[PDB]
Amino acid sequence: KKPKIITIASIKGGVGKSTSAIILATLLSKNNKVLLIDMDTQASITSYFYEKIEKLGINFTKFNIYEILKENVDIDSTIINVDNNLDLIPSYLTLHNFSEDKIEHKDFLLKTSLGTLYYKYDYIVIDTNPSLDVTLKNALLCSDYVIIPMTAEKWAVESLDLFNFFVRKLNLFLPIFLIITRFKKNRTHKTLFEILKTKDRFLGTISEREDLNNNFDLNKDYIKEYENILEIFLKKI
Amino acid sequence: KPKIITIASIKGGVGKSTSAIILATLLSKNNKVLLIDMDTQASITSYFYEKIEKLGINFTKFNIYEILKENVDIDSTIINVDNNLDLIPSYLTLHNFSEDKIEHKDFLLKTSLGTLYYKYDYIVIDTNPSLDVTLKNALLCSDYVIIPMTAEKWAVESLDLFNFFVRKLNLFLPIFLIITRFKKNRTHKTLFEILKTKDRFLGTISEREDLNRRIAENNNFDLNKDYIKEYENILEIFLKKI
Ligand SMILES: Nc1ncnc2c1ncn2[C@@H]1O[C@H](COP(=O)(O)OP(=O)(O)NP(=O)(O)O)[C@@H](O)[C@H]1O
Ligand SMILES: Nc1ncnc2c1ncn2[C@@H]1O[C@H](COP(=O)(O)OP(=O)(O)NP(=O)(O)O)[C@@H](O)[C@H]1O
Ligand SMILES: [Li+]
Ligand SMILES: [Li+]
Repeated sequence: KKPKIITIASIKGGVGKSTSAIILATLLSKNNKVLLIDMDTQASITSYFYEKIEKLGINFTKFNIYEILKENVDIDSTIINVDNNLDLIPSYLTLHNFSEDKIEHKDFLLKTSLGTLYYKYDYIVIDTNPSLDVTLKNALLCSDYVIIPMTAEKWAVESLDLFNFFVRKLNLFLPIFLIITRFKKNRTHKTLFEILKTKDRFLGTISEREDLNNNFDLNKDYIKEYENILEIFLKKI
Repeated sequence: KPKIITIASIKGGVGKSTSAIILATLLSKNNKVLLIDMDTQASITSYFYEKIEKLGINFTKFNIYEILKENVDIDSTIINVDNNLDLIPSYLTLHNFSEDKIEHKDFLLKTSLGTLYYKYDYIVIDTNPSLDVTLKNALLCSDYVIIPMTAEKWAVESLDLFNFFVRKLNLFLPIFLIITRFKKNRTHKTLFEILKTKDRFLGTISEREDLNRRIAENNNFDLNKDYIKEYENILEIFLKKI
């Protein structure tokens, strides 16, 4: 009946933000039509699907998220059927210029463009830069929910507070959910789990697994962890 | 004067911080060196965090962001982390810098370094993988740029995009190139053949398991194994070219 738009965000890189975006989107696509938007200048998601993009002959140096934001192409012509029930808007390195571009109403470009999107998805999942920048603002201003992958490091609580402060400044009342990634059984992960596990939007934990880098998934032990996380998330919204 | 080197790249995970640490450490053998951690990831800061904690530094008040906000003086943020090596630490509040509205925002680090009493032979600045106002602050007071590159797709295009960004700054900074995480395969040969002809190419760093382990979490001292020799060759070629 309406698209549910989930931003995956984290101010620290290497916390499984992009990995969680791919796997949650893929799990959702089992019974839903899902759109991935790769708004990360690293373009991790895009290059995970690059072999598929190549076999289809997509010209993503012309049709990508940055050119949507610059209003040079329409969003309809950028969408790539990369997997079962899964579409992608690819990222491209020119996106690096977005932060310095001078544009009117720059914060609302993604929201405006999504208002001109003919195709209809059950879920839209947005990967973001590990930064509190105008790109994150574009994702947040059209989102319904946020999922933040966290690791049990020093400044983990402080980093979550800084993100909360950034969303407040946007005058937004977004449910913000928490995942603990790279989970190991030791004191450092117990302290963060003990803090996080009390919060109503804590979804669960992902264990550090070597087997989980552009190969298909086989529903192993780490996929089950994401499956439990997704089930809890769906019960809370 | 101090010679001021920015380490930059627009792809993350290319050994940017690792190269900043190891080059600053090598230089510190015969020089007084200042490391400035201007990366919101704070990789350099948390590589030295055990030393910082033993000294009891309150770097949530004295850090690179509070310098840029003109809330603390640069002299009081400096931490002696190793032999002949000083550090200005990064702290997570630096994330707000990109959204702060400030006059002459591009020149805050340059102005700040003009008020620095201490005198260094070399200053080495670690940066975010981003074409943002933070990167501009580093470039506008640097003498040289070192870019670590990997054999990824679009690496040439990414270098062309970086050079265009430096050019728009009305800057004529010598830009040097390192190929990092080098493995023996076709993809790395293609980039090597492209880069090795360029005039400020410095050489290559091989991907090594023991170098991952020493900085990954062990926060370990270096032992001058084969990858340290690779960095030593890169530094010597660099020093002969400036
Ligand atoms: N639970 C995990 N188990 C094993 N490896 C992991 C796990 N989470 C992340 N990684 C690895 O961590 C690295 C970083 O990927 P990832 O963290 O997903 O990027 P990111 O944090 O989202 N930053 P970005 O790529 O800009 O979106 C990759 O090598 C992943 O394979
Ligand atoms: N040559 C190498 N051999 C082995 N591991 C490496 C090598 N270069 C980098 N790494 C590892 O790659 C990871 C990230 O390296 P890093 O120096 O942070 O790149 P960077 O992302 O460009 N700099 P930064 O963003 O500030 O952390 C670390 O775990 C390093 O140990
Ligand atoms: Li398909
Ligand atoms: Li489809």
